[PDB]
Amino acid sequence: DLKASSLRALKLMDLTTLNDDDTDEKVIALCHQAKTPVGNTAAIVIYPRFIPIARKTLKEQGTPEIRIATVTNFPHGNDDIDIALAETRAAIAYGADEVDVVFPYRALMAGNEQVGFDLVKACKEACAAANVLLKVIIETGELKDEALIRKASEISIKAGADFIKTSTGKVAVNATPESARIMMEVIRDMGVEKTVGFKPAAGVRTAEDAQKYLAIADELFGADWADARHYRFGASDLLASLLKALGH
Repeated sequence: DLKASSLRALKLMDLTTLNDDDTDEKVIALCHQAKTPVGNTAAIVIYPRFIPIARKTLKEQGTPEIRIATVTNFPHGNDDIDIALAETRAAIAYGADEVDVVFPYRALMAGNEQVGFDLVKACKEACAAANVLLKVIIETGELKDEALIRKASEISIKAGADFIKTSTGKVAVNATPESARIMMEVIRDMGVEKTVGFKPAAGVRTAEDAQKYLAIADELFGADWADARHYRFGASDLLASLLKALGH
């Protein structure tokens, strides 16, 4: 089953490079990696400044259907909506297909439930007006407590998140199977599985990991639920493991 799981995970991957030393050449190489011998990843994830050259690279290699995702309010998740919205508008103008925005998780931990709602909603409004999907990163490894993880997921969903995403990859603790279960249970309990996807990020490293995460989705929503609109692997390291499991 591991081989079948690995191809499924590959076709759901948000193949990521988000490094301080990123260059145009590193992003072009990433676009080439996204076109694998066994099929294409769902998307790439890059800083907003690399969207235009990534678009041309994906087009010229014959994979314009690989989506371009990016990050905003990132990685800090500050509570300044004007800044988060301006970055989101810039990402749209660069050409993003998808924006992964960081939820203001420290403000929620400090007792501000409203700002996360208002921030997600403002960014969702800009994205939806551009036919851009909005993922919300809640930073589970900083929230830590299950109740806060549920609360942040719930606020994000009510404010219009198209995906909820565990982590930035820029803190020590990122996706865990337990954090994934909690957030997917929020999707389940709210009844929003048709409109809200799930994205574990930065914690999924091996083909075995990816199978475990997809098993949670299959168990909660049925094996047909986890398609590209409802599940992605945010990963900068996993692709080589999945290709190894597939004999490539």
